[PDB]
Amino acid sequence: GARSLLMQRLFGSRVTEVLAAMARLDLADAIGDGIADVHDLARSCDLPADGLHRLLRALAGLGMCEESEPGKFALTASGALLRKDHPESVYDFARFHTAPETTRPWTNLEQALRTGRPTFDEHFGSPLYEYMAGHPELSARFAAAMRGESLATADTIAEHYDFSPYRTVTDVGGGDGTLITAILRRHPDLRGTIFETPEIAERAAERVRAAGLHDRCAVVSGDFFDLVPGGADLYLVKSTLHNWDDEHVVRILSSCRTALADRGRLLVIDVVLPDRAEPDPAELNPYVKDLQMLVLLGGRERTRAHLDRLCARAGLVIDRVLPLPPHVGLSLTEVVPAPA
Amino acid sequence: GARSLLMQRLFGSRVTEVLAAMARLDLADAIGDGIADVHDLARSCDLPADGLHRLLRALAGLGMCEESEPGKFALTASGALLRKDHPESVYDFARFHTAPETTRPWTNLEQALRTGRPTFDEHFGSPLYEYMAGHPELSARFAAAMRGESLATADTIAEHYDFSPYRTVTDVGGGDGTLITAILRRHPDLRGTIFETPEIAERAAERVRAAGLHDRCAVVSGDFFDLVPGGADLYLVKSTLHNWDDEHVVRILSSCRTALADRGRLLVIDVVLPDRAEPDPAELNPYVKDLQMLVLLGGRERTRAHLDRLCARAGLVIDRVLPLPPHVGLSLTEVVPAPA
Ligand SMILES: Nc1ncnc2c1ncn2[C@@H]1O[C@H](CSCC[C@H](N)C(=O)O)[C@@H](O)[C@H]1O
Ligand SMILES: Nc1ncnc2c1ncn2[C@@H]1O[C@H](CSCC[C@H](N)C(=O)O)[C@@H](O)[C@H]1O
Repeated sequence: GARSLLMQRLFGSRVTEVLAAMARLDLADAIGDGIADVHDLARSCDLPADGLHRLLRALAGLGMCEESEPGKFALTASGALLRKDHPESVYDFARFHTAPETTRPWTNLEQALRTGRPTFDEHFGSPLYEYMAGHPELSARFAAAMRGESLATADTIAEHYDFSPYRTVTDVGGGDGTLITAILRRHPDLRGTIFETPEIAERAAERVRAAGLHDRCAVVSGDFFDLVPGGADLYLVKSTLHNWDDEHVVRILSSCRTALADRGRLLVIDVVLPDRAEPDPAELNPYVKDLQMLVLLGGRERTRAHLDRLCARAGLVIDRVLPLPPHVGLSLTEVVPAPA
Repeated sequence: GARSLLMQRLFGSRVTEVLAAMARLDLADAIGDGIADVHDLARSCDLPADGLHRLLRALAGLGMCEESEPGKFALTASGALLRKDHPESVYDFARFHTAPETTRPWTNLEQALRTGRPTFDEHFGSPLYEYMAGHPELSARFAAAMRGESLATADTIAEHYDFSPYRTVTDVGGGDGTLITAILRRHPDLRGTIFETPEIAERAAERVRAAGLHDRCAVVSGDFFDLVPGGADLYLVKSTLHNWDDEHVVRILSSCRTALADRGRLLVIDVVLPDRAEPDPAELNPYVKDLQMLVLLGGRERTRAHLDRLCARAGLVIDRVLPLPPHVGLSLTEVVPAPA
């Protein structure tokens, strides 16, 4: 009901703290595939039996564990995803989004709404990507966090978009190559390029080699404000434009239009907000993502009209917006050069 | 699904921050019964139009508002409950549970689980009730917060428990008298007493007079560690025992047994945890309540077996546990003196 929903929302931060503790204490990996005794687990994470038992009971109450017998715990499917070693692990995603770096800025949300610029810079002393360039461990966590988030998109995009017409695809800000890898796996003849910062490009190059795609997927580093590597039939930009304000987005789309030339297409893979806000079944709430982009980066999520206008300016026109399965929350916006 | 549920939980703290902003900026009261333009609302709370629009869109995405047309907002039933002036308002509940006093202790959850004692004392310099005795404004907020929480119980208890056999009912730690008022309203011949701290007793006395129950509801102040006023047929103790550790609970139940004498009954109105933890449909998660009691007070929620043992010790026996409608989350534990 109306009261239950409100009460749920209000206790959200306490629920997050319970999940944060599970992740920080690596309890998912400690439990693993079996039934674990709380007394055995207590001598793994430096908590006493009583304290750990109360935390595990909360995690069972939140659908992350099962208490088969008093003091005996197994993971649910949800709990399994917080294992470091799970094939679709969101452990790094969980650690990143519960780290002081991503949560402290939210304590100052009203200031971000008042100033219209991020509170991250005030707390940590530089813009997020400048900061991560100086903190390799956070940069590594971020790369693995974005891999975890992008799995839902990577596992669905090729069944919702026809990649067969293209010889070459370049992923602009393509992270560790999670998205392009998934596309290349389904198209053996297709050639890929990941365009990233020098720091993340190191991660992508290792991922491409480890995945055995080095023969037909290359990695190139630079600044998408400077240029996007030319020559490709298709360009992807996923979860990238929402990191930047309108003028910075135009500059990225400007670099993209130069690379598109005559027979180049751009696929913007991002939240497409409705003109009228309403509840959304996406695994991550798109309006919470919007405010995340504000406090961390001074970015935002955008409507089709808002993006259509930013395209228009870049000498680009939104051709067509294609949906993904509703749990994903992202859409595929096809962008081509404007008649002019 | 399993991934969607986990993603939901992880973004809980950001959802809480969105609701906290709505409450702090009094946006619910600003919107009220009508459709409000974001530009008009912007000149009420010292946020610019763009910033406020993004917050309201998030609140619409979380089911608190409706965006009927771009920039035009009305409350949902859920949003209406954050109005100060709503007859079943949880505004004070929302402000209390998003205040630094109740949230900062959660940043140190692991320490509370390790030490087994509250982190509130470390942050704010004294036990919670000692602190609130020195902070009248927080004490007032707390009284109104507990009223908001107790509405679900107050509105159902008399239809799930027969109060007709009793001439007199005493509410031990009865807050502002929300629970006893609801019971007395349905039993015109019934006489009530609220037993509270001197500070909260002032609130209860005013509430009883305002409600026109002064003729058959009295307020008496003291310390339930010292005694509980005698002479009553029935004693209630709601959301009180969970505030205290096992030995402090025994001392409260000891005071209760003295007051019960020969023909006295005790009704413990509290979460009754299952032996095996599992998901719960209650408006407030009982395991999150358990950890709230730890970090704030060094208290806990308890199973029937755990309470049965604390009763046994107090010279009391749990007679019978009666359920409330599932959204409430509390049960009615009938406690009588032990044969001995
Ligand atoms: N100036 C710049 N030039 C190129 N890449 C940049 C950049 N500033 C940020 N980036 C990259 O932009 C990415 C945005 S995060 C999205 C990563 C990936 N597309 C995914 O969806 O999982 C980061 O990996 C970051 O390294
Ligand atoms: N030593 C003490 N003696 C009496 N009351 C006390 C006390 N310590 C705390 N309390 C009271 O115990 C109450 C617990 S909160 C629960 C209030 C009410 N029964 C409800 O459910 O809404 C507070 O109102 C607080 O003032």
